[PDB]
Amino acid sequence: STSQVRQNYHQDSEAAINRQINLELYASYVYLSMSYYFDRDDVALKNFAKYFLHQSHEEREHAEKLMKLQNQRGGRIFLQDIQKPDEDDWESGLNAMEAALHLEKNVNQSLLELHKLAHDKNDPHLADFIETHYLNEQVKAIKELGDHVTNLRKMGAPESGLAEYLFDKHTLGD
Amino acid sequence: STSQVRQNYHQDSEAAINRQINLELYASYVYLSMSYYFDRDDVALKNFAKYFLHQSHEEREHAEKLMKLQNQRGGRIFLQDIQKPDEDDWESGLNAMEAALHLEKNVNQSLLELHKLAHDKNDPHLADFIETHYLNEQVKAIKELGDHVTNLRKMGAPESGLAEYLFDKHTLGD
Amino acid sequence: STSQVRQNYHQDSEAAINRQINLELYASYVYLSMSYYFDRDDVALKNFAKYFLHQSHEEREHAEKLMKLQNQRGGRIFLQDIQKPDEDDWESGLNAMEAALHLEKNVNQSLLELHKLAHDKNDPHLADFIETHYLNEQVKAIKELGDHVTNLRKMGAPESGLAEYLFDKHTLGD
Amino acid sequence: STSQVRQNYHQDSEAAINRQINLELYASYVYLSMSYYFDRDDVALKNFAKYFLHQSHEEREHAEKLMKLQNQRGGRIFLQDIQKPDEDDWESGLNAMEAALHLEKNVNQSLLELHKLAHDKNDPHLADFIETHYLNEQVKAIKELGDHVTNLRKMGAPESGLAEYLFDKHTLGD
Amino acid sequence: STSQVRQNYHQDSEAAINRQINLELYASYVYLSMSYYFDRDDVALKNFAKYFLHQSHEEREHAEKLMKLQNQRGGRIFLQDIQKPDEDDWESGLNAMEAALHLEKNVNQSLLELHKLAHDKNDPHLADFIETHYLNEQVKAIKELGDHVTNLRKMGAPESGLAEYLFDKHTLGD
Amino acid sequence: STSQVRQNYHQDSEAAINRQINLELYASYVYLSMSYYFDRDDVALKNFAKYFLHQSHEEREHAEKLMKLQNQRGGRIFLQDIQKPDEDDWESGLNAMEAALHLEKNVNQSLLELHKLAHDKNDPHLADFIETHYLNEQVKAIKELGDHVTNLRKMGAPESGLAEYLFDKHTLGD
Ligand SMILES: O=C(NO)c1cccc(C(=O)NO)c1
Ligand code: NA
Ligand code: NI
Ligand code: NI
Ligand code: NI
Ligand code: NI
Ligand code: NI
Ligand code: NI
Ligand code: NI
Ligand code: NI
Ligand code: NI
Ligand code: NI
Ligand code: NI
Repeated sequence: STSQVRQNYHQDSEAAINRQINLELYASYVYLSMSYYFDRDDVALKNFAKYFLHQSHEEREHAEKLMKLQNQRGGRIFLQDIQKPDEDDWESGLNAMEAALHLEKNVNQSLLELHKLAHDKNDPHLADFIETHYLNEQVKAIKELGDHVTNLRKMGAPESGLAEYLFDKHTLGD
Repeated sequence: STSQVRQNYHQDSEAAINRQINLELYASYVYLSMSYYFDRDDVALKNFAKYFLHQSHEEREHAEKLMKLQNQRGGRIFLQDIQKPDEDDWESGLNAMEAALHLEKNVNQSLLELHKLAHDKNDPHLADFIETHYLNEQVKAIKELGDHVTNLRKMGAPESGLAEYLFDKHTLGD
Repeated sequence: STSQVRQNYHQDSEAAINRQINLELYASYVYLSMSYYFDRDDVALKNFAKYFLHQSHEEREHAEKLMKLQNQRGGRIFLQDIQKPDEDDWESGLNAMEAALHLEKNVNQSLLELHKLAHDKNDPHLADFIETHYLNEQVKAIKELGDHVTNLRKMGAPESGLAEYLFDKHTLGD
Repeated sequence: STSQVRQNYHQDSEAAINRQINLELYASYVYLSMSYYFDRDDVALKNFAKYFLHQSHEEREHAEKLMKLQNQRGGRIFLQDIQKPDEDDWESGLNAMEAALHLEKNVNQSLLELHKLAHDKNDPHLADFIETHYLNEQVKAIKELGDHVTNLRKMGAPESGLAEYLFDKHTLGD
Repeated sequence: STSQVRQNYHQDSEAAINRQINLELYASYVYLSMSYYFDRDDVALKNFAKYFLHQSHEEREHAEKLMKLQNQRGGRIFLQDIQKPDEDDWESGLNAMEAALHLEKNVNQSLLELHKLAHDKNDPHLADFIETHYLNEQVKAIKELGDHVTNLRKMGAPESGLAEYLFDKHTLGD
Repeated sequence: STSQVRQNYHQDSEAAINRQINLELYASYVYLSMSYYFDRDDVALKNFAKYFLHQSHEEREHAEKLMKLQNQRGGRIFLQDIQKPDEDDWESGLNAMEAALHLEKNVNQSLLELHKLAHDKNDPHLADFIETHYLNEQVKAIKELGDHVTNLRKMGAPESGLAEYLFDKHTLGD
């Protein structure tokens, strides 16, 4: 039955929100995984570790914000298993940043579709929500991961252990 | 003829804005009536009274900024009578909360139609204005009014005079 | 059913307070209309606009204190339509000052009749309420508007656009 | 191979830790779900929502500290799917508290087994890690949940909606 | 080649940002020119000069944020000559204000066309970027220049040198 | 005809100043281009980017000071097109530094000629202006650009991607 607050909220929108929530939780799990990889005693890049833990916590916020949205519009929250990440070993700082970059473009793609749907269903409140809270966040995150990938490459990563050490100190360590 | 500032601002949009101003002033008036209803010596719920007086002054502000937008775009303000509310006696705390929820959804619907007009006339400025200053304010009012209605019901209102009293104290009073 | 608080409160008085409520709300509306007339890109006198918006919120307070009075004596508030103002275009700073003067003398005339009624019904609390919160406010307001009208006339308004500009800057702007 | 730091760390412990990590993430997920149940417009108990959201974030911390422990001892983290919680709809404040109480005792169960493993493998660093950061935390949580359940039942929950409202305000609302 | 960050960014959009970049710099150049026209000893209106120098620096910021956008989305900046302004002598305060109004309406028109392109290529990030940072800024700037034009005209500009002097003091000089 | 302030100010000097204004605007433009080159996701050297953006805003100040000197002496400002820079793509940190040095030596050459023109025309006011505000600024910039080029070379640039990264961090990052 229909929530007392529901208005102009398409059940397709509601289902897409539930999928986005699962995708943000998944992204935060991937970042959690990347963070404790660089915490390993045989990798030991503390700033990669805390860079990725920070992203892990932001993705958890992203998801909670979609959960609040769902309830605000009178949709109903249906959670699904959070799939484990594709890797347990992320190989290098470089490779981790690249996998993060790919992850973010896939999150961005699902959000752009969410936005298209909201536009298509004449749900301007939801479109504006995706614009305000998610779209520029992806663009900034993707632009930053590219910069990082670019620098690690020009420095000689992953072959230069020096390059990853120094990028950990001078870029990811403030 | 036309204002020196007018640009990409359709006369249909100008008319809808004059319509929305009136509806916002109307909403203010309803909330004013509600507020002083709970100020009656035979109703005597100060925090209900305070809550709707606050929404009354908010709606007045909603109206004033639509008047500002009107002049900004070079449209022209035509005011209309402000219609008296549907009731002089709002019956109870629960009933007033329910009428308020109904009122906001009707205002929300008016705003969503205004937004699709702005997008049909390819007026991205007007569309963003509505997104930015109205759409999420309506979603929040509607979700809050929903929450209040739910709690007042679960508590035993409107039959239970104890329920409305305790809601007035513990939810609407800080 | 007579209110448990009602005492020495005549229904003529009760009815006349409801009329005065409506009249203050009307005065508020007129002032609102004048304010955004001067916000127009082709009128553009910011301190005229500010001045009348201030008067508008004052009149709203005037109306709210009368609704409070009604409930304090155990009368019952009945709201009526709020008529739109007489003009959509107010022509000039001078002309709006003069309509304000005339509006304020009309509200004063109604308040003097309200007070006459309270005294004829031996209602000294009501007469003192009107004396304390309304009569000198009107006299001050009428005196200020006449001062403003007088200076605008001597400066050459409304034919001198220079005059209305300089008045807006030096008298209505701090 | 074998990590340069590994010392007295049995592969059964390492694998028991990996399973605990998953169980803490699971517990986090359950609490997240409970939290936004109470945020629904038709449930609308915001301090229940606040309380479970805070437990959710605490369990994510339990999980991260185990991931740290694993790396400290030279184990290797292997994450698994995080299973979706057993309900989408938690029925009431009282039922949520009872479910949470059941969840915490099960987590307590797995930790005391984790701990008896550590004593048996003569891993005293691991046993005190469990003693110090988990065992008393679980006892406090189980006791607090017991107290809440006890109080909700005496107040008349889950049938008395008044009871859950007042418990939300006077216990969970600080 | 395609940038590693590019996603949902159409080459027409990329091309149109490059044009908008050039147009803002052009606008900044026009304002620079207007500003030092009022610095001339035979014009000598220092608040006119400060007013246009300020808009000049704002327009340069408009251009720089567009260059930032281009790189954020993976586009490539291509700069073009900056055309000199249409006049070397701007004639009067009023005439400069009117040229500024027409300039800002042209930049607005190009910005609306940029936004419609973003909408048509389903590029919600770019459209939101234009909504957020440019469209209301244009509307405010157009509205203000219109106000200034109106006040200069009512005061007797540009024949009244007294008028432009008094307007420079009381409106543009804080 | 002649400005009422003009004195000992040769028409050739007035024209040379108009030329120098353009060249300063040109220098500004080159540095702006360089700046956002290093802001590209595939270049990604923020301190290079910030460094040239700073020089860009300084050149703009250099230009405006000359526009002010022009009016101070009763000459008349004539703006010309600002020519786009010679490159859209500046290749590397070392190459941009070398271009910048070349640009500055060319600007210095223009200024030294402007100075000798001033001394040939017996304009001690113009000659001291160039001395006081440009000549040593040019020498300091040329010396500093020289120092940067030397270090990037000794470090292994532009081959070494590590070189430019470490320089960006330790020299241009304070
Ligand atoms: O310490 C123990 N319980 O407290 C314990 C448990 C299992 C085995 C052994 C053992 O091998 N003793 O020799 C000891
Ligand atoms: Na928007
Ligand atoms: Ni995200
Ligand atoms: Ni409203
Ligand atoms: Ni209480
Ligand atoms: Ni009044
Ligand atoms: Ni008498
Ligand atoms: Ni735990
Ligand atoms: Ni033992
Ligand atoms: Ni601009
Ligand atoms: Ni569309
Ligand atoms: Ni220079
Ligand atoms: Ni270093």
